[PDB]
Amino acid sequence: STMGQVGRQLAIIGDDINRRYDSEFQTMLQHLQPTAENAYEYFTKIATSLFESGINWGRVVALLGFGYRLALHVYQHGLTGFLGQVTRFVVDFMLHHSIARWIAQ
Amino acid sequence: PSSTMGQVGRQLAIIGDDINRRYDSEFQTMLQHLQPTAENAYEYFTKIATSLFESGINWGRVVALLGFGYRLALHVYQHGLTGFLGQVTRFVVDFMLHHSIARWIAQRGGWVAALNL
Repeated sequence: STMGQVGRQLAIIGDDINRRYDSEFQTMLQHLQPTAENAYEYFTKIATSLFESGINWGRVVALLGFGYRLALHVYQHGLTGFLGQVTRFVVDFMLHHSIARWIAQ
Repeated sequence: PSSTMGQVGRQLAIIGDDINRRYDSEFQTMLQHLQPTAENAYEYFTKIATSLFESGINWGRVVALLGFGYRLALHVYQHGLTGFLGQVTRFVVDFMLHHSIARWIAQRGGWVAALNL
């Protein structure tokens, strides 16, 4: 349609902005190393400094893009950690279960 | 510590200023080809947003829509403001030109006398 070309352009635009700065968010997160606790403190402290020097559309989208990469990094970080936390518990609890079973006899 | 946090805010400023200007030429062309207006504005954005997300949704497609909607809002804004400013100045100019003629007519002795002669 007359507006359909805009929808196709926004798709191309959106797909180019989607995965362009992936490498440059990668480096900022790997040089902070955050966690579910200290993720909130980090973003609020950066957003103040980023906007203390100026505010516009891109500085806002760059900040929200960082927070989305930060959120993905922090919560993927704990999902695999809880896998390592549950499987560790069953293995440790089991191992002590087999020992407690043979000592009582 | 605040060491990394000064640099990431300095990096986000460059990153943020790059996405302002990189796609900036690309939006102004789409607004040139819609030519939207106060009444048909929201309808355009709502119907484009549906079509844009009918084919897929992700982070980039969302910020691209909001970036377009903010530029769309400014474009209708900037145009309507100067349009109203242009109409205000036309009214005062018409009033003052009307007022000076009504004065000149009175200086010649009324409308029947000025126009009749």
